[PDB]
Amino acid sequence: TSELRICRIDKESGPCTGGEELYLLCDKVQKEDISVRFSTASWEGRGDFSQADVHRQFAIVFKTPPYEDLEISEPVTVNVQLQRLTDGECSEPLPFTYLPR
Amino acid sequence: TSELRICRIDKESGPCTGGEELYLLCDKVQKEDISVRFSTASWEGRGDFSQADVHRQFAIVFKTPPYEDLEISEPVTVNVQLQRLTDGECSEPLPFTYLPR
Repeated sequence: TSELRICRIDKESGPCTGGEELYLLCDKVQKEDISVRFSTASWEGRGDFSQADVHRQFAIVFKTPPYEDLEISEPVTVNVQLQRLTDGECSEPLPFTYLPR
Repeated sequence: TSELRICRIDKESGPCTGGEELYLLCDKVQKEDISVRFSTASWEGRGDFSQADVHRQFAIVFKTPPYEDLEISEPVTVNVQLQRLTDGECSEPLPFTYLPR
């Protein structure tokens, strides 16, 4: 009920030793009333996090634009950043590298 | 200004041919006033997405609990899901596999 839904998890595997920090996207949840359950029919484990570790982030889904040179033989890491249409204000850049076919 | 900030991008590389669907987490943005800029000092490209492709997701950061058996020799993909403390209501499970040291 109240629809608990996990949209995604950054990783899909990790050391069985645990302790690996991850993050998951999901629908609305009560930070003062929510936990992450790792489990099997016979075992159960809980992800470790505080209320502060629960954020209300915005997310954008989009397809990457093709690169100017499709014949690059070397990886080319360019910049990616948010830009406001109205004033052309940008955010700090983040990297993303293009690979050759 | 108005602090445009990209928190993360699911991938950090992809084909130079583009067209690869990705997603980025970021602070508040005006879906009717925002764009993604791919660039270099001499080139500029724009991520393709509609207003609908802009979501207001919640995200949880946490460390994975260690697995019951640290001596597993085979990968063990268990279940991960949200669980409400109060009523123990769970969300659909999503997989995550543990690997051996």
